[PDB]
Amino acid sequence: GRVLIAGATGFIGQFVATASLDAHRPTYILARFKALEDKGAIIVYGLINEQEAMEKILKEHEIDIVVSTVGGESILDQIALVKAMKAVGTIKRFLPSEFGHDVNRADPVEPGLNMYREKRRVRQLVEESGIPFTYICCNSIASWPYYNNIHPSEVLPPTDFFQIYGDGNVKAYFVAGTDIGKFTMKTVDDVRTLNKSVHFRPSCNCLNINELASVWEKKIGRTLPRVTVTEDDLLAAAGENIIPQSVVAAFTHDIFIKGCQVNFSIDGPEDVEVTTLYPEDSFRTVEECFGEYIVK
Ligand SMILES: NC(=O)c1ccc[n+]([C@@H]2O[C@H](COP(=O)([O-])OP(=O)(O)OC[C@H]3O[C@@H](n4cnc5c(N)ncnc54)[C@H](OP(=O)(O)O)[C@@H]3O)[C@@H](O)[C@H]2O)c1
Ligand SMILES: Oc1cc(O)c2c(c1)O[C@H](c1ccc(O)c(O)c1)[C@@H](O)C2
Repeated sequence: GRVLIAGATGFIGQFVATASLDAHRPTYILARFKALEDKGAIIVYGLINEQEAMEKILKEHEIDIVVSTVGGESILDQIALVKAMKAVGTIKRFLPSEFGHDVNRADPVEPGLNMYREKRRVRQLVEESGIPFTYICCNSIASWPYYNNIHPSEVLPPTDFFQIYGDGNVKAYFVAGTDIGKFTMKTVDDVRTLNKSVHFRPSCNCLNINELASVWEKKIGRTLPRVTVTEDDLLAAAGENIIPQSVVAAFTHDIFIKGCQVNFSIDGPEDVEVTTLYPEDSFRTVEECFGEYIVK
């Protein structure tokens, strides 16, 4: 079961590539590294928007599983990759660059809406093309959710005051990067994830923004002022159409005002949830992730 990962030097990719190697899977990583190579990765060169070159790669390296983690500005570059997988005809599982919310249920404002249009466009190509697929809807990476930052976990949470979105009482789910990686790779050849959406709903990590603030306060041993950032504030940031800041603002609204991660049931047959798939296999808690920062 050989795995090809596009986007392995990206923020999500690094965790997915590291996890794959840790699980002892043959892992090829597409290059436009050192740590990944020292752990066993085989680097192969190409871009996912070049159909004929991807066909060559999938054929030559006998690739079984393809995982794409390209960024929000490269979503449509996956069109060529899909056409290439359809042509070689041998792919056992494709995971497109999802790694967030359920794009078919959520309804963020613009310019968030348009990234989801692109993601839905890929999904429909995947399915009409007959590629077997798994969609990873892993909710929010465990960070302080800054309203205009695409990689928020790369920044330390606040040490002056908290900007609390709305009432600060809408739940979201937070998952460590290492857990996104680990559980993503368990799904790629699981019979139960074939042609499914996989939702990450770790119940201990279901927290609102106020609760998150208190977890950080308890780490810093000190309280901060809390101020309100309103729905209008966020929609005005979204309305500015500055890419990718306004996109993240759209998503923050969807998450912490409209409650998109938690407002639907996963009880239907096309939806599965990670903790029920992989029981007695604990997620890292937000307390524990925030502990990581407290080593600055
Ligand atoms: N839920 C969350 O908290 C969360 C947060 C972050 C992102 N996400 C989602 O995760 C997914 C990954 O985003 P990201 O932020 O990790 O992206 P990123 O950090 O921008 O990394 C994207 C990776 O894809 C590569 N790539 C882009 N175009 C390529 C192409 N045409 N050919 C081959 N490789 C290419 C890039 O390599 P180069 O550097 O060489 O261009 C880079 O390594 C996105 O769909 C995003 O919506 C979710
Ligand atoms: O569905 C989602 C949910 C999220 O929380 C996020 C998503 C997508 O993607 C966002 C994003 C937007 C533009 C980008 O270029 C990118 O790499 C990531 C990310 O910052 C946070």
